[PDB]
Amino acid sequence: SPAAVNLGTAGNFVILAKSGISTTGTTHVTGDIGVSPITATGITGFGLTMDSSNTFATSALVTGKVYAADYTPPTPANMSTAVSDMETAYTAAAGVTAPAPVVELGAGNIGGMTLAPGVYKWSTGVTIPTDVTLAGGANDVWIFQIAQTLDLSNGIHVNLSGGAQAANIFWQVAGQTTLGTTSVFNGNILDQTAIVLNTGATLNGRALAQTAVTLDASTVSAS
Repeated sequence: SPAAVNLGTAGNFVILAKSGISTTGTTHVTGDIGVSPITATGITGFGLTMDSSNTFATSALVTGKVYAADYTPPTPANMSTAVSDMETAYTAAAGVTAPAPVVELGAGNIGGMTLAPGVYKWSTGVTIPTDVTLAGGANDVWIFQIAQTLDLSNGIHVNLSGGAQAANIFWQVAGQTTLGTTSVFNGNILDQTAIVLNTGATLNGRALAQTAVTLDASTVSAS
């Protein structure tokens, strides 16, 4: 098994973004969310209410807390550190060289495959047009290194089997990750750009984007 990627304090968020978090429709998030260095005007659709400390906000849509760069200390500093830790984790995940990888598997199409724990690397994008299964134990790790986009097709699932846990799966994606309508994704998405959830998509994991995260009637949870 690979060693788990260190998310640092970005591991305290189920959605972390640099340029925005937007929602429409019947969304349900469990966990904390935040943006930095942008202000909370970049968090749209959530009907935010500040705590009296102004260190966080709450939303009916979020079982947890909402943070932004323009909140009261120590939130700005904490958010800058979470974003730095995300950027550090992205670069580390992209840089893992042991165990030695499986490279260009399926020419990027992992549909129908069962993948053991390991490091998987592509020069292409990755597409999941039929279910993929990640099969392994409670503490087994997967690290996916994707030089282009990641796409989960409508209605498709990233299945976990054998004790595999979403928390121990890491998707490093240089292009956009797009989760199709009514899809179900497992793992942490370290995106250089955007993470997009189309209508009804479910993410079990974390959406850690260096641009934006968009939700459409989506469920996001790390628990």
